[PDB]
This record gives sequence, C-alpha cells and structure tokens, in this order.
Amino acid sequence: SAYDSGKTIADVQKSATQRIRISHRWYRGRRYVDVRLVVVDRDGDFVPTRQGISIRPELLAQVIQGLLLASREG
Amino acid sequence: SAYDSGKTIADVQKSATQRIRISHRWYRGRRYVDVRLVVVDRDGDFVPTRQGISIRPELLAQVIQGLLLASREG
Ligand SMILES: [Cl-]
Ligand SMILES: [Cl-]
Ligand SMILES: [Cl-]
Ligand SMILES: [Cl-]
Ligand SMILES: [Cl-]
Ligand SMILES: [Cl-]
Repeated sequence: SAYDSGKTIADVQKSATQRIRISHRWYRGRRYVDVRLVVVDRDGDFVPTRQGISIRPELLAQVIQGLLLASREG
Repeated sequence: SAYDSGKTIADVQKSATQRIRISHRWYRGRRYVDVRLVVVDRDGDFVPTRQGISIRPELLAQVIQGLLLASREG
C-alpha cells in the first residue's frame, strides 16, 4: 500500500470498497497532485493502492482538458 | 504500443520517457475512461503501467471537479 502522506482534496466514490482519491503531496521540495485508487479497511476507512498517478501541478490543466474531451465520447 | 488500445483522447507529456495517456474504450457495450502512466520502450513504443485508474463515465464530472479544486486551492 502506498505511503499515505498528503492532503485529501476530494474522494470520488466508486463502490462500497473503492474510491478515487485526489490529494496534494509534497516531496523533496516539490508538490504533486496525486490521483489514486484507494480501498476500504476493516474500520470503514480507506488505504491507498499503487494504482495511481502523480501529476506535477503544471500538467493539471492538460489532464483536466483531456477528461473534459473524454466526457464527449458516449 | 500503449496507443493500440481504444481511442487516445489526450497524451500529456511528463518527460521524454513518460506520458499520461487518457483513453476511452468500449467493451461489451460498456464505456471505460482510462488515465494511465505510459513509459518508453523505445520510439513511440510507450507501454502502459499499473499506475493508472479506470472509471465509468458517470464519475467523470466528479473527478474533473476534484482536479479543478486541486488546481485552485491548498
Ligand atoms: Cl480514509
Ligand atoms: Cl495495487
Ligand atoms: Cl509530473
Ligand atoms: Cl495534452
Ligand atoms: Cl457505459
Ligand atoms: Cl468505476
């Protein structure tokens, strides 16, 4: 399980046992926006998995724009 | 190639060796949006990794809104 550092910005619920967690992480002088699958524990809280990406802030707009475009498929 | 699978919507360059690929695909009549770290083999032979997420399109608005928030705050 990934090291659970960083500030949760938003938790998007996938199911009773999974969420997509969007968080800020600071590491070695540098901030990242982390987007990661997290899974439920025995106490109703969630634990981060390795299935996630870490995005430097200057790439966020492009990731947003790509998702906006992906929303038009259907 | 990581670009074989479904439709590439966007290809966000991280470095010469890594990109974040946002793709859309269908299987058995269900839609999948994928956001995934892809890494060089050689050439444009980028290859996918497990560092990604796979979501249903009904979660897109929430993910987008979370990333917009992450861009503006903290
Ligand atoms: Cl939690
Ligand atoms: Cl994992
Ligand atoms: Cl980056
Ligand atoms: Cl892009
Ligand atoms: Cl669908
Ligand atoms: Cl999903």
